[PDB]
Amino acid sequence: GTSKLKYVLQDARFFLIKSNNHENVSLAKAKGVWSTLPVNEKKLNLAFRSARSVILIFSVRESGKFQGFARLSSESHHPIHWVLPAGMSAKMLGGVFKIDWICRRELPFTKSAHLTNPWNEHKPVKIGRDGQEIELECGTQLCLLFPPDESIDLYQVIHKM
Ligand SMILES: CN(CC1=NC(=O)NC(=O)C1)Cc1ccco1
Repeated sequence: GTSKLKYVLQDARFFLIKSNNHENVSLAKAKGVWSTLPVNEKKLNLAFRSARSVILIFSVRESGKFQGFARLSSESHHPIHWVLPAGMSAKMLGGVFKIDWICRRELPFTKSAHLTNPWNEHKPVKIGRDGQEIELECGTQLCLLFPPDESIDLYQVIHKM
Protein backbone atom coordinates (compact mmCIF):
# COMPACT_ATOMS: atom_id res chain seq x y z
CA GLY A 1 0.00 0.00 0.00
CA THR A 2 0.82 3.71 0.04
CA SER A 3 -0.24 4.83 3.53
CA LYS A 4 3.11 4.58 5.33
CA LEU A 5 4.72 6.34 2.37
CA LYS A 6 2.18 9.15 2.63
CA TYR A 7 2.88 9.39 6.36
CA VAL A 8 6.63 9.74 5.79
CA LEU A 9 5.98 12.43 3.15
CA GLN A 10 3.55 14.42 5.31
CA ASP A 11 4.87 17.97 5.65
CA ALA A 12 8.16 16.86 4.09
CA ARG A 13 10.52 19.00 2.08
CA PHE A 14 11.81 17.72 -1.26
CA PHE A 15 14.98 18.42 -3.26
CA LEU A 16 16.01 17.46 -6.77
CA ILE A 17 19.47 15.91 -6.45
CA LYS A 18 21.58 15.26 -9.53
CA SER A 19 24.35 12.72 -9.91
CA ASN A 20 27.25 12.91 -12.33
CA ASN A 21 26.97 9.17 -13.02
CA HIS A 22 25.12 5.98 -12.20
CA GLU A 23 28.04 4.71 -10.09
CA ASN A 24 27.48 7.27 -7.35
CA VAL A 25 23.75 6.48 -7.18
CA SER A 26 24.69 2.80 -6.92
CA LEU A 27 27.12 3.61 -4.09
CA ALA A 28 24.45 5.71 -2.36
CA LYS A 29 21.89 2.91 -2.70
CA ALA A 30 24.32 0.35 -1.25
CA LYS A 31 25.78 2.47 1.57
CA GLY A 32 22.96 4.86 2.52
CA VAL A 33 25.07 8.01 2.07
CA TRP A 34 25.24 11.09 -0.14
CA SER A 35 27.60 14.02 -0.50
CA THR A 36 27.14 17.34 -2.26
CA LEU A 37 28.99 20.56 -2.90
CA PRO A 38 29.01 23.03 0.04
CA VAL A 39 26.24 25.24 -1.41
CA ASN A 40 23.68 22.42 -1.35
CA GLU A 41 25.10 21.00 1.88
CA LYS A 42 24.12 24.25 3.62
CA LYS A 43 20.61 24.17 2.14
CA LEU A 44 20.04 20.54 3.12
CA ASN A 45 21.36 21.03 6.66
CA LEU A 46 18.96 23.95 7.14
CA ALA A 47 16.11 21.85 5.77
CA PHE A 48 16.98 18.84 7.93
CA ARG A 49 16.50 20.93 11.08
CA SER A 50 13.32 22.53 9.70
CA ALA A 51 11.11 19.63 8.71
CA ARG A 52 9.87 16.23 9.77
CA SER A 53 11.34 14.63 6.63
CA VAL A 54 13.73 15.85 3.94
CA ILE A 55 13.43 13.84 0.73
CA LEU A 56 16.13 13.68 -1.94
CA ILE A 57 14.83 12.70 -5.38
CA PHE A 58 17.75 11.51 -7.49
CA SER A 59 18.36 11.93 -11.22
CA VAL A 60 21.51 10.90 -13.07
CA ARG A 61 22.40 13.70 -15.49
CA GLU A 62 21.34 12.99 -19.10
CA SER A 63 19.58 9.75 -18.10
CA GLY A 64 16.02 10.98 -18.70
CA LYS A 65 14.87 9.34 -15.46
CA PHE A 66 14.77 9.58 -11.70
CA GLN A 67 16.52 6.65 -10.00
CA GLY A 68 14.64 6.74 -6.69
CA PHE A 69 14.27 8.78 -3.54
CA ALA A 70 15.54 8.72 0.03
CA ARG A 71 15.05 10.52 3.34
CA LEU A 72 17.88 12.31 5.15
CA SER A 73 18.55 10.65 8.49
CA SER A 74 21.34 13.06 9.49
CA GLU A 75 22.92 16.42 8.87
CA SER A 76 26.22 16.34 7.02
CA HIS A 77 29.28 15.11 8.90
CA HIS A 78 32.97 14.88 8.02
CA PRO A 79 36.26 8.01 2.99
CA ILE A 80 33.56 7.07 0.48
CA HIS A 81 35.05 5.97 -2.84
CA TRP A 82 32.90 8.26 -4.97
CA VAL A 83 33.59 8.40 -8.70
CA LEU A 84 34.06 12.16 -9.03
CA PRO A 85 34.15 14.28 -12.20
CA ALA A 86 37.55 14.94 -13.74
CA GLY A 87 39.46 17.65 -11.89
CA MET A 88 37.33 17.46 -8.73
CA SER A 89 39.12 16.51 -5.52
CA ALA A 90 37.38 14.85 -2.59
CA LYS A 91 38.31 18.02 -0.67
CA MET A 92 35.78 20.05 -2.69
CA LEU A 93 32.86 18.06 -1.25
CA GLY A 94 30.88 18.97 1.80
CA GLY A 95 30.27 16.37 4.48
CA VAL A 96 28.40 13.10 4.18
CA PHE A 97 24.65 12.81 4.73
CA LYS A 98 23.19 9.54 5.91
CA ILE A 99 20.03 8.60 4.00
CA ASP A 100 17.38 5.88 4.22
CA TRP A 101 16.09 4.78 0.85
CA ILE A 102 12.34 4.97 0.37
CA CYS A 103 12.25 3.77 -3.23
CA ARG A 104 15.09 2.33 -5.30
CA ARG A 105 12.95 1.99 -8.44
CA GLU A 106 13.26 4.34 -11.40
CA LEU A 107 10.68 6.68 -12.93
CA PRO A 108 11.14 8.06 -16.47
CA PHE A 109 10.68 11.80 -16.96
CA THR A 110 7.91 11.01 -19.47
CA LYS A 111 5.77 9.87 -16.54
CA SER A 112 6.10 13.16 -14.59
CA ALA A 113 5.21 15.46 -17.51
CA HIS A 114 1.97 16.53 -15.79
CA LEU A 115 3.73 17.85 -12.64
CA THR A 116 5.10 21.38 -12.35
CA ASN A 117 7.28 22.84 -9.61
CA PRO A 118 6.15 26.26 -8.30
CA TRP A 119 9.67 26.89 -6.97
CA ASN A 120 11.07 26.69 -10.50
CA GLU A 121 8.57 28.90 -12.38
CA HIS A 122 6.08 26.00 -12.67
CA LYS A 123 8.39 24.27 -15.14
CA PRO A 124 8.03 20.47 -15.38
CA VAL A 125 9.43 18.96 -12.18
CA LYS A 126 12.20 17.17 -14.09
CA ILE A 127 13.69 20.61 -14.82
CA GLY A 128 15.92 22.17 -12.20
CA ARG A 129 19.47 22.73 -11.07
CA ASP A 130 21.07 20.31 -8.65
CA GLY A 131 19.57 21.14 -5.26
CA GLN A 132 16.37 22.75 -6.58
CA GLU A 133 13.67 22.53 -3.91
CA ILE A 134 10.38 20.97 -5.02
CA GLU A 135 7.24 22.39 -3.41
CA LEU A 136 5.30 20.04 -1.09
CA GLU A 137 2.37 19.09 -3.32
CA CYS A 138 4.45 18.59 -6.46
CA GLY A 139 7.05 16.61 -4.51
CA THR A 140 4.43 14.37 -2.89
CA GLN A 141 2.76 13.63 -6.23
CA LEU A 142 6.14 12.93 -7.83
CA CYS A 143 7.10 10.46 -5.12
CA LEU A 144 3.70 8.73 -5.39
CA LEU A 145 4.27 8.18 -9.13
CA PHE A 146 7.25 5.88 -8.54
CA PRO A 147 6.56 2.15 -8.74
CA PRO A 148 6.09 0.75 -5.23
CA ASP A 149 9.33 -0.71 -3.83
CA GLU A 150 8.11 -3.78 -1.97
CA SER A 151 11.63 -4.51 -0.74
CA ILE A 152 11.47 -1.53 1.66
CA ASP A 153 9.70 -1.47 5.03
CA LEU A 154 9.00 2.10 6.15
CA TYR A 155 8.36 1.03 9.77
CA GLN A 156 11.92 1.87 10.83
CA VAL A 157 11.95 5.21 8.96
CA ILE A 158 8.74 6.29 10.70
CA HIS A 159 10.42 5.73 14.07
CA LYS A 160 13.21 8.16 13.10
CA MET A 161 10.76 11.06 12.66
C1 LIG B 1 28.54 11.75 -4.56
N1 LIG B 1 28.47 13.06 -5.15
C2 LIG B 1 27.95 12.94 -6.50
C3 LIG B 1 27.10 14.17 -6.76
N2 LIG B 1 26.42 14.76 -5.62
C4 LIG B 1 25.57 15.95 -5.80
O1 LIG B 1 24.99 16.41 -4.87
N3 LIG B 1 25.46 16.56 -7.14
C5 LIG B 1 26.15 15.99 -8.28
O2 LIG B 1 26.05 16.49 -9.34
C6 LIG B 1 27.00 14.78 -8.10
C7 LIG B 1 29.78 13.70 -5.11
C8 LIG B 1 29.76 15.00 -5.91
C9 LIG B 1 29.32 16.24 -5.46
C10 LIG B 1 29.44 17.13 -6.51
C11 LIG B 1 29.95 16.42 -7.59
O3 LIG B 1 30.12 15.14 -7.19
